[PDB]
Amino acid sequence: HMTSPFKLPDESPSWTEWRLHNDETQDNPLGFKESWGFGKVVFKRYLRYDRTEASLHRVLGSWTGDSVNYAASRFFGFDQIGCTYSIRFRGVSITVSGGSRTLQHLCEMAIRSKQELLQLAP
Amino acid sequence: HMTSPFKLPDESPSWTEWRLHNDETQDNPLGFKESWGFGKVVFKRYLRYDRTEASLHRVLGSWTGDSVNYAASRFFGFDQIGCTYSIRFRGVSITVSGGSRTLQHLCEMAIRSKQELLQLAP
RNA sequence: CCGCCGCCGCCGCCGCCGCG
RNA sequence: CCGCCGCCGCCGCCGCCGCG
Repeated sequence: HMTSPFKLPDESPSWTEWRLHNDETQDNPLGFKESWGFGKVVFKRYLRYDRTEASLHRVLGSWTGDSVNYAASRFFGFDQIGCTYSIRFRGVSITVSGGSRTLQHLCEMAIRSKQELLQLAP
Repeated sequence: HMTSPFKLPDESPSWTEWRLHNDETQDNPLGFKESWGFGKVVFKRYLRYDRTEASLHRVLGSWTGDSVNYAASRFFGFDQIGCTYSIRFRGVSITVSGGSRTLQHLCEMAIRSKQELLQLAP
């Protein structure tokens, strides 16, 4: 059991939920997808998000610089490894990537990117 | 001559400039690299940037939503095409990508990303 | 970390596929 | 646009290469 960078569990919808949602509403998805990759290993989350302030606060807590550092440092060696954060919401994907020496900075840009994309004007 | 999305010309350093700069100083590069891709076509810029407010203002002008739309629309067909903005500065790369229907939104996230990365704390 | 070359592994986008 | 499958083309990151 690899140690995840995430602090909240996955919330991917079932096929039937997604169909039901589709019938009743995408610029109004159930939520967004995000991932963190360290070398060859990728951890992924689908998280529900409804464009409210409470919901934004909840999903911004899915990972921290500390949680990312803990998970990522399991994979660090003599060489630097590639680290990548990606997020997709409403047709737009943002990826923030670089080497493990730069991880703190990557996390700073990743969290700013997530915040901006989740708040992008309707 | 394809029409560029950029409003400022490329400023890539020569091999000798870069060596000279290296001898006299990277978290202090000569500048940053950015690119816009529409389907198979990629336009690139190296731009000098010295972490001042005047310099930030100058390089934020290298493209606009209008200039991107003009260049990109040359390539639009019945299907949507993939559009991608990338920027690299001080070891961190950000890419903002999606389909041509979402281009306006891509440009909004791209310009916010560029601003944040170019201002990321020393 | 200026440009280019190819080689490795991973990732993202677009379009398509055919399953659940 | 939930998950998965492969197919297309482009892109980004890490490491390596060998030129300028």
